[PDB]
Amino acid sequence: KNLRVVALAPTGRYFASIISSLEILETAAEFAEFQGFMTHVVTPNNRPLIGRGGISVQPTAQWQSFDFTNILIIGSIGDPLESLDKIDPALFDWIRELHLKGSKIVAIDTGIFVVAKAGLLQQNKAVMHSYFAHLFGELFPEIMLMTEQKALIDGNVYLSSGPYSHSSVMLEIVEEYFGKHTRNLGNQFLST
Amino acid sequence: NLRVVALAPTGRYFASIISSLEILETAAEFAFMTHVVTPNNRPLIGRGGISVQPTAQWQSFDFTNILIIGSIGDPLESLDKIDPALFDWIRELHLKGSKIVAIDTGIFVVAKAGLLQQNKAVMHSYFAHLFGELFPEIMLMTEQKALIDGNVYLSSGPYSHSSVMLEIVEEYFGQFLSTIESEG
Repeated sequence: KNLRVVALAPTGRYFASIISSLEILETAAEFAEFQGFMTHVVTPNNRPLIGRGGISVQPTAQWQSFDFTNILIIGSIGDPLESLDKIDPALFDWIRELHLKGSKIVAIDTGIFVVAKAGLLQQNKAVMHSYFAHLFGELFPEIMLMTEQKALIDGNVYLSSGPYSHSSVMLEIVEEYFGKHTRNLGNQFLST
Repeated sequence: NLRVVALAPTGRYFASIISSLEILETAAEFAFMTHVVTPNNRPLIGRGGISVQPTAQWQSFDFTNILIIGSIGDPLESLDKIDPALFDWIRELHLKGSKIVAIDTGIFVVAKAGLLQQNKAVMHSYFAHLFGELFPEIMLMTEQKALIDGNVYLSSGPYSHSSVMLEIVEEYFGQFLSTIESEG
């Protein structure tokens, strides 16, 4: 009847992939002619993001208003060495809880460092792109990087390295909720 | 010190403008002033309940090194409603030496502006018919997702524009670059 996506965009330095993921998800919901699909961008302090090219991005929901969601997307944190330790602990608690309650958790780009830190991976295996793979190895040497995959699914946790291509994960989620034809229409839209 | 102006005609499909700026600006840190503008200089209403407020007006720009024209969504709805003055501005910048980078249905904008001197383009197969009806003299290169015609660069995408972006980076600057390229 209704599906909710909450997309946490930790930094305006790298928020495009959050926006592209929502564009793909909503487009597929239109192909499915599904009427109860609701998405929300939220920011870690519920303040505007400062994006590139002199833009300000103002959300209209606070992350604290969401006790439940079907899908949570955790976007880029930019350079984890800069940001990871600065993330509000209450926000880690919120991700941890949503995961415990059964939300799908989709982590893209350095958002993967957030799910690593939070212990969401049941099997302790992950993926990261070459630019940040060394650092991921330094921080999480107990997590095996699957070096020939760009994406990985572990229970309800979906990882997509990107940084900008997240087709396999997004289409997987599309097929789960909307079925094969919608996924295939999605795939055709994406000209993969 | 190099200038990039990025026109984002619709909040329905603007992510690919933003990613293009993130790639370019990030590339330059290893070595841009960039500016997002909207056709009416008002905020875009993007997905997920956000509004995206620009801080420059497109009229303010008399020169740029790169102009990027984003998605216009469904051209059937949007192409006719684009301010004619914006086509003049595109044409003027191009004459003053700007690279003109058209992504996704942004390609209809540059086709209509008359910039495809060699009458070739690229377009997603699902919009190829509409594109042919509007631009019957332009040939579509069915097996290509990107095309360069002089200073005009086309990239269908909708979201992966790595080849055109990296081409441009190489023009200006001669693991990060590999991370971008590997997604092609």
